[PDB]
Amino acid sequence: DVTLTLWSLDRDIQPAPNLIKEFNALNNGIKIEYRQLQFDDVVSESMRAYSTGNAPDIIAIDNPNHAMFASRGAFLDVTDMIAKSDVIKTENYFPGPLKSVTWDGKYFGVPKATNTIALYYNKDLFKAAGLDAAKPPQTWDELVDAARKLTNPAKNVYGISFSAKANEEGTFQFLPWAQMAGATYKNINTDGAVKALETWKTLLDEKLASPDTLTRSQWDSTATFNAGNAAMAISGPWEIDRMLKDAKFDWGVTLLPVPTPDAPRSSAMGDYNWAIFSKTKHPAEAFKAIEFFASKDKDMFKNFGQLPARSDIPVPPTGNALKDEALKTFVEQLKYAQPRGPSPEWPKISKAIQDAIQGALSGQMTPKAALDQAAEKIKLVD
Repeated sequence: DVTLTLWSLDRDIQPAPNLIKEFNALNNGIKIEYRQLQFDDVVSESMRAYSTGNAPDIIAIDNPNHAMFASRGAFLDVTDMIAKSDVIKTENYFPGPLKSVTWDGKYFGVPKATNTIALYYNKDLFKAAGLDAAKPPQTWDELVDAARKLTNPAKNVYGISFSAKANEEGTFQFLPWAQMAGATYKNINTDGAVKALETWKTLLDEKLASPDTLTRSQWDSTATFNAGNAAMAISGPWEIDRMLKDAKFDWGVTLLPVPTPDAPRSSAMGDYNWAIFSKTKHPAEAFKAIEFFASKDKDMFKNFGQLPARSDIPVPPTGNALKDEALKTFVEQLKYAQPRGPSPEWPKISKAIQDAIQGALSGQMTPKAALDQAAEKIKLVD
């Protein structure tokens, strides 16, 4: 057999290792060996590996990181293999995910999935507080007010859970708030972005969210929602299948609340892209594996609760009411998602934002000073 290696952060029950097992069972002359990475290590491990001459054949890379690798020659130009493919067609893909694999008018990968974040809420805790579980918060003021009402330390409940972690997750979580208030990563110190960061400060200062928000992943924050220890959660569709299994309460999911009544909805475009490293000894076999993965996209939501990056295969209902309501909401929020970059310098942009978030939330800098500093750094690097 030709043996390929594939690196991804996907957990044992998430798509990649399971797709690999299905592929390997074909006995088609190709086998794939999987290595699970941690979110925080995907970029560092894989660029080091490429630089030292032992990158894997295939990686699932976070979409904002794609341009760094593509621009540095780390990824194989798959333009001609895509053109020849019947399985993979560029017209199948949403424009944002497709653009994220492009560099210099060439394709350097194939989107794996797409996502964004939305607001989960525990309807039983809403009801118990005297709130209307059919009318979740629509505005930031409503969200914060609900979070206050739902914060009940005597019952071990925070009003809300989210992530402000000093990694790409914190940036991914903050950008929607800044963007809804009229900012972008290119202009992250507008008065609206300051208001967004002041609002985060309110959530932490008033103990509406755990202090661990500063250091905890989206996944680990949402585990507290699933356990009934946070009444609301801001997270992605990757939570759905686990939430269905673990959350022992009625819940819903709605669009991210907006800063003023009828202000624009906005969020960041999430999820990963398949890529082949440029010095693979097996470009055809690696591309065949990616074709196989793409061929299974139609079953991604029902099997894993993740969303394809594709307009050709609108996701059908599963038949589970909670899951299908989640689908409707994430499909709607996705319409407002904006790409991070493309930028080969995305990590430096993101680090600037992460540091602003931490500086403001710890009280070391005012939100204004924190974001002014970030904007100055970004102006240089971007």
